Amino acid sequence: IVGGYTCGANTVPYQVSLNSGYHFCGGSLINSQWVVSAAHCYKSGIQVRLGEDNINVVEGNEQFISASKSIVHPSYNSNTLNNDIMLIKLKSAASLNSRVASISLPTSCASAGTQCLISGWGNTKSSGTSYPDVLKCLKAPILSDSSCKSASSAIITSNMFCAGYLEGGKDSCQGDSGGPVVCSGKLQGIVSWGSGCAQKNKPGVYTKVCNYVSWIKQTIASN
Ligand SMILES: [Ca+2]
Repeated sequence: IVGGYTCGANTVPYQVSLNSGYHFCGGSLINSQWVVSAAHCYKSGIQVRLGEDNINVVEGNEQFISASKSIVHPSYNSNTLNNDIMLIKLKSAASLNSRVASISLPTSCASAGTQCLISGWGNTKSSGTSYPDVLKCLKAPILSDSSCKSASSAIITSNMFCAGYLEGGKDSCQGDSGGPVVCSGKLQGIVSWGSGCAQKNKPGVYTKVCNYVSWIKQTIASN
């Protein structure tokens, strides 16, 4: 997260860290046994880390659970990142408490102007590299599609939405991928991609979760 703030230990209880020997992506707990993340975050042998704040210090509220099954969206396109969403089932149910809670799926899509909360342990520099050990937060509004499309050299589909700032300085970044974008108490997006980080004329692009609720519910009910 670039231009954000320190969230506060466990203030984003649904936020998870995907670990394969180190943190590589974020995710969201949607129920005691399932996590939603980005398909481009797929990796073999994933361990999900819950109740985390500082990812390099055992603080006392963590739960480390290995994935039993990973399900990348059937139509994921690695060249355009269309349908960049993936489901991960945990080997055992997470223990839900005040520091580990699930986030609700949307009943309808959110509109431009709506403020959302984006979080992650990604790079905090638009230029250079600096990875935080504690969770960073950023409040950002959903923008009209044209806001991202105007200066984009890549395809932006109806399965993606634009969020962030046009004058740069604030944005999600590498390492934040797969993380949540929560608006009005609902998981509306997944950190997917962008052109650099916090660059002018180029806000972030996120997977539009509201388009995948049916697939998510059917898959969870059948696995
Ligand atoms: Ca920790």
